[PDB]
This record gives sequence, C-alpha cells and structure tokens, in this order.
Amino acid sequence: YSSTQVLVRDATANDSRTPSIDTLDDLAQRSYDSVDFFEIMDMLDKRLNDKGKYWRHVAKSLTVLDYLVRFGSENCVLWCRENFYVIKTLREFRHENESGFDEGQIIRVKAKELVSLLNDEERLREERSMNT
Repeated sequence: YSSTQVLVRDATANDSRTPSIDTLDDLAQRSYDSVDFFEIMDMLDKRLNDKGKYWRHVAKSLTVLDYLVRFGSENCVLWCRENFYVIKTLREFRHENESGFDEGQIIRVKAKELVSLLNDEERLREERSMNT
C-alpha cells in the first residue's frame, strides 16, 4: 500500500540497491493513472537532472525510465520524447570518484540504449506490444 511518492523515491534513492522488479512493475502499473504519472515523472525529472556525487539518482532513474517505456503508459514514452534533451545529455554523463574510478560508465551505456530505442519507433512498438 505504499504511496507513489514513497515508491518512486525509494526506487531512485542514493544507495547501491538496484530497483526491484516488484517496484518497477508497480510503477509501471501506476503510470496508467494520470495523478500517479505526474508524481512518478516529477521525481524522475528531478533525479535525472542530478550530477556528480548523486550519480546513483541518475542511474536508477534511468533504469526506471527504461522499464516504463516498455511496460508503462504510452505517456511515459511521450514524456521522454518531450524531454529528450535530458536523456541525450546523459549519453556523456561523467563522474570520476576520488579514487579515479568512472561511475558514469553504466549511465552512458543505458542512456545510449534508451535514446536508440526511442528513435527506433518500430522496435519500441514491438516491445510495447508484448506488455500485459
């Protein structure tokens, strides 16, 4: 029974837990309600715009977005198309920790893939056709 604010905040929290499928699928289901959608995308917008030490907000928000564009509301797709700039800037996201370790690498990878997916509307439609 968790609120949508708490669910989306926990899913994208700054910690090393990756969002659970349980959580991604509940988000996806909730994305079909216009009020929940507002809440989910509000938080994801904030977190995708984070930088530097808060890279985990980005990485996780990207995972959520990647799941929503396949399993959530068609509005999740339209949102990414409307805010495509945010996603595209993430293909070059950098954060080197003070040990000289690139944490951005996986974000780049995912952002490159999601931009690719978004631009290949026929492939995206095929995937979306398999959702329940």
